[PDB]
Amino acid sequence: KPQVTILATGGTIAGSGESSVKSSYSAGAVTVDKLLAAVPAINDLATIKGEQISSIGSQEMTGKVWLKLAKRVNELLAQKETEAVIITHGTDTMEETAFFLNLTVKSQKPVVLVGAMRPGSSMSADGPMNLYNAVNVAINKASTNKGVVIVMNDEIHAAREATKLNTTAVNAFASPNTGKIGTVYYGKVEYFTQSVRPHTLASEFDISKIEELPRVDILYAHPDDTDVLVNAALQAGAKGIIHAGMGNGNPFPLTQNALEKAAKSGVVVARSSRVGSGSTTQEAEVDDKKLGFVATESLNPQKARVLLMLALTKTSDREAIQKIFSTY
Amino acid sequence: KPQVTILATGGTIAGSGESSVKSSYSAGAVTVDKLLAAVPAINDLATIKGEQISSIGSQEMTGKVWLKLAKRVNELLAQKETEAVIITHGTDTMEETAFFLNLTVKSQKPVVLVGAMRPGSSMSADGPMNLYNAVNVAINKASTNKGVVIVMNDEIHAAREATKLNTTAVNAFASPNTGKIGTVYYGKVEYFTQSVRPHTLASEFDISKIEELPRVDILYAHPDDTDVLVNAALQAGAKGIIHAGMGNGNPFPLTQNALEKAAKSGVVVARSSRVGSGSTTQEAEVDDKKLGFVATESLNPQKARVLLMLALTKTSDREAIQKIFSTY
Amino acid sequence: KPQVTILATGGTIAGSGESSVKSSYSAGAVTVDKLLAAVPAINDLATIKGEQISSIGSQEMTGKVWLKLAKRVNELLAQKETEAVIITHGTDTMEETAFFLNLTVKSQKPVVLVGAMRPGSSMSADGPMNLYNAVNVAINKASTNKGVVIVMNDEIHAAREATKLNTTAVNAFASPNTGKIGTVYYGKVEYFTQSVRPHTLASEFDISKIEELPRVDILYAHPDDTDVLVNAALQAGAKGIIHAGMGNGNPFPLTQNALEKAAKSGVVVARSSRVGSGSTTQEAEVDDKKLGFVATESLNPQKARVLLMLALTKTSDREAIQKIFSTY
Amino acid sequence: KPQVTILATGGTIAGSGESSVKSSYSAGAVTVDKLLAAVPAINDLATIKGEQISSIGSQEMTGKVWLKLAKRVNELLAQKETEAVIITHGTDTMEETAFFLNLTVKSQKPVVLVGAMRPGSSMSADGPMNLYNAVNVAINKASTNKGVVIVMNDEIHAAREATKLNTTAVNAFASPNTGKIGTVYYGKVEYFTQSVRPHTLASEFDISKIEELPRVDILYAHPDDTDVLVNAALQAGAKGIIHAGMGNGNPFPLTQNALEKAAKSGVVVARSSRVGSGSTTQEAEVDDKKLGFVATESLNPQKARVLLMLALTKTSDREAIQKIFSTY
Ligand SMILES: N[C@@H](CC(=O)O)C(=O)O
Ligand SMILES: N[C@@H](CC(=O)O)C(=O)O
Ligand SMILES: N[C@@H](CC(=O)O)C(=O)O
Ligand SMILES: N[C@@H](CC(=O)O)C(=O)O
Repeated sequence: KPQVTILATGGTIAGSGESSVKSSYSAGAVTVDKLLAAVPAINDLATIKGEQISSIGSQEMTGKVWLKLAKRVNELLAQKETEAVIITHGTDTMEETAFFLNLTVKSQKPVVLVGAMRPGSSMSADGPMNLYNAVNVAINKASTNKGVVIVMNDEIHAAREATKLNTTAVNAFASPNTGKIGTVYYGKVEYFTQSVRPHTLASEFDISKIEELPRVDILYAHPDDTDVLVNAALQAGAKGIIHAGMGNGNPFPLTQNALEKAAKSGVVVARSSRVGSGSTTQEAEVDDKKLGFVATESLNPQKARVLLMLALTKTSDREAIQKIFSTY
Repeated sequence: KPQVTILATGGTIAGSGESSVKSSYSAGAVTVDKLLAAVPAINDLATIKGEQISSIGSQEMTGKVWLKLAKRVNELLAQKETEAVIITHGTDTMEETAFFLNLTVKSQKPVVLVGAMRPGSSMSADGPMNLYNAVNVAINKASTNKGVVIVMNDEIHAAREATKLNTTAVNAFASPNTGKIGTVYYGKVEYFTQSVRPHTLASEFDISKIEELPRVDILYAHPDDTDVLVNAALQAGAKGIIHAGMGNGNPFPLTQNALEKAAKSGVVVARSSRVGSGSTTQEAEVDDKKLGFVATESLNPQKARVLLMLALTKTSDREAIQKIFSTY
Repeated sequence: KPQVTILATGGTIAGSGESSVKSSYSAGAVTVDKLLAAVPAINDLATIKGEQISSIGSQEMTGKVWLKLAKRVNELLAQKETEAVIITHGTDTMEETAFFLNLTVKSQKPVVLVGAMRPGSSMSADGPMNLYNAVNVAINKASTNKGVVIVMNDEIHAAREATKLNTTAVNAFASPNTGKIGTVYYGKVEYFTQSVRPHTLASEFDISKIEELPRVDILYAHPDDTDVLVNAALQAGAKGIIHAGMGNGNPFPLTQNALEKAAKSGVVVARSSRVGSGSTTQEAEVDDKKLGFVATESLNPQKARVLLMLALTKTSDREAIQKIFSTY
Repeated sequence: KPQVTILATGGTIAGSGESSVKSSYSAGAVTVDKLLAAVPAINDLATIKGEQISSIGSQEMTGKVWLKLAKRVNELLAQKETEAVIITHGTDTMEETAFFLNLTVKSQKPVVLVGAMRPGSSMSADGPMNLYNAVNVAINKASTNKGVVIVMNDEIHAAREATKLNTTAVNAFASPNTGKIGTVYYGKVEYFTQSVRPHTLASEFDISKIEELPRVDILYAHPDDTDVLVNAALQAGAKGIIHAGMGNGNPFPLTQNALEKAAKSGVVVARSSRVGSGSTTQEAEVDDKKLGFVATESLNPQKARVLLMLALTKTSDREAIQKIFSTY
């Protein structure tokens, strides 16, 4: 039987509420051991080792825990005996952790993130099936070299493309610019596409000696916008700013002016969008070259932040960072 | 023939680029008169009066223009001769303008917002058809008392529900929590649903004597989040803050602490979500009553901002504002 | 406590498989009584009476069972003590039964259909939450006069608009031409829109004296299509044919010829589409008036069949049936 | 400049209506030469040769034309000078043609299918931009070995996954089980994923010596279904039947009995679904091995028909055909 390690971080999958029919609960309340005992059929599939990396709601995730988790995954997958890793994780920021790992894990062995939109104490809790299916994906031969994936609601999503697109639904995960790469239905795994953007072994990023990640803020654009948040981010030592712009990455004028100043001072300014999907494109209404900005293209603000944080471990050059957004 | 007024504000619909096959352009470059001449068939449908309210990209919209526009629409619709108003507008913040008008226009006569994702100079420009269809919706008997609507890509969307969900696509408008209320296909108008949330005549808000709207900022949540933007918004005189939270409206703990302080100081803190769709609910992981926050429920951050701005014209009470978010 | 009757028909909600982690199962295997005992919290909400109408997979539904079910619902809702009815039903044809009831139930009291995409024996079975939520929708004051609704996956869908759009997903139900009318999240019910198309009390149809429904066949269009299936449907006594056409209701020429003959012989031919969404429109590429056909507009083939079956209980006139498709 | 051949077959892209503001038109009314002259900017990109293969609405497509087209594409791509082929085609059955070519074209050079939902005579006609973008995709270096693609509405869809999902919308194309593999925005081409199912050079099918394809019918399932259409298809010499079943490929019992007889007589019976998306799976409610049926898995009925037609050129064995549906 293949050997897999499950790394637990917390989340609603390890969550608990007082009533099976009320929505109120606490995430990251249940230990890995207790979680794995709820789904005994996984032991028929693999030899499982569990480990507790953290016990938090993913809304409390930090770069420190990301670094810890990436180093540990890399350690585990370097072992001959370990065929894959599964990470149990809150859904709120699962897309950030997955995207981070997709660019920092140096292996072609599967890494699967899995969560739940309902706590295990809930009626019709989704976690048990999601976990069963994640183990099936982790051990499947076709899961090699697919990059880091999210397995939720019978779907396999590529880390670069995945996002949580709804606040409460069990089907909240989507890949709005592509779609899922595969399915897993009562454990039966099928892939239909793969990412052609570089990941994992092909990624230039390496965090093995990094203790702290660069600071990157995200700003939310709107009419009658301001300059005070740009200024506050600068004052707090931001090395990069993601601007979640109106439509195709458009800023309000006051804000644009403040961002132009930030970019002159050596803070990388990257244009994304608040809309939800599509590319924040070059050569539309904003002259990025003149203003000193990067266009994030087909990402979203929160994943663009992760990519910019990694870019900043190597460079702050505008062109070099544009190339990184145009590659990964 | 019915008489309709077209109020122009600018946008890509009145936009212009150097090449029909390149994506670069300037919004709000074409006058209303020139715009109406591109689509002569509208004169077969109605007697059209055009009026220039502004000439800007909608990313430059301000409350001052919203107020000017709302007062002018109310004036026009009070006239016996005027059957409807159409507003030509940039797509980037069309949803904010429409939502604002939906709560401030005191008439049951149709108000239709229309724009274009491609400028009129482009190959396969969408503006002409969108405008033709908007005039048909404006004059349709079933359009009465539907509230303010957006007409884009052969669809009719309710202002409360509509959002721009894609950066570039002609089909970027959606109503992710409901769906379109009707269709318009080569001028043929059909409605299938209507909003059951109060709007227009049934709205408690009145801006007739308002010259400036309260300041409301929006913050974008993520892992390793900060308190400095909350603090900067407070220091700039924010009367309300929309927090675009992780998943179902969840803040990072440092940020939560700063928001709790903001709310004690008398600044209304309203929880929305960065995810895109769904309700930011009460009684999930965040104890809104204990912390002093409002849950925005089934809105998004930019529309929640508009509602909170209107609410703040008369109250900063947490419970009264919750009731407003739970009603409109 | 409000009194509600649950009418069980079978389906995967009342289904059973040998293993909680295998996809294989039998629908309609579990009695109503056993089903209701799996979700004891419903008794806190209402006084429940259960009844067994049938015990089948919805793929075995027949017009006979529809008639039985509609007469029984009408009987129950005529009682002063009965506040609503819930029907437990297979998901495969739930949209047909719901649409049928939406046009034959003569009450404004709620009628809620509910099912499950996973049997109750499955890990992470959806039925229990779906049922809990359906009871909440049934007793909610705002559910009056909404027409017949489907409650699945925390969503409330209008019967006219709902369809099963995926083979296996718990979120398989959608309303592709509108969207859901409301939500129900751990029992909390909210409506955002309502249908403006006539239903229930406003429907002209009455099945109280009908023992058998007219025969209507559905044909699937494609390139290199044939005339032999039209001819076979005619020979078997079809009173109507739904043609699920290519794109916007387009037939292949051989088939068109056979359909033209059918329509001359007095068999109503109604044009729908195989695509999934949108209106099958008048005055596009097919000259319906010349050929003797009806355009089904914004329905799908299977719901168009139900509507045509009901239309045929009153008339076979082409114009009158066009008007019915243009109204309901 | 790269040399490309444009093969015209007809469709709404080569369509014409009497009015730019009315929906009525005739497809396949405009010659290739006239079509290419509407979009002169394509001559800046490539050296274009046009060729008229047919002049029809795609609803009139036949296997004879498919064969003619496939042989001609293979001929053209065998030429050293020809870098790609673009096929202008009606949208109604573009997905069938693309899928067929995806299994029969023995080259890695790009083949792009393109159409339009509005005729060139219409206001805001989509054809010009779609064609411009198709030429850019055809000449892009990353388009090699992606298989046959559909380019519509700024999107690039894999032939195996694409379908027309709406009757009238310019954005009617989708890939509901995956999503688009790339984008093309004012000619700028980007790929994000690729199919991992075998196509083109890797396909086992060869039609070079085929003059006529096997007959395969499609049936549309519903409640109170019949056996007469199965019987009529058998009597007309069907070699295969696609059954568009209820939910996850479920037949009505009378129909099932007739299909079981068809399969005993040596006619291949393949189970698909009427629902629109998802896999019609093995080992759910239907025992395919016992009954003698194939499960079509993640296709739809019209594409399953194409695959079964190709399969039938060499085998009618149930297990061999299952393996084909489970591979391609
Ligand atoms: N707040 C939770 C939500 C979930 O897991 O569904 C988390 O992200 O940890
Ligand atoms: N920036 C433009 C975008 C558009 O109209 O499509 C505007 O909103 O004015
Ligand atoms: N075949 C089942 C499927 C389900 O209920 O999910 C039925 O419709 O009865
Ligand atoms: N009936 C037309 C529809 C279109 O091209 O849009 C065709 O498929 O040829």
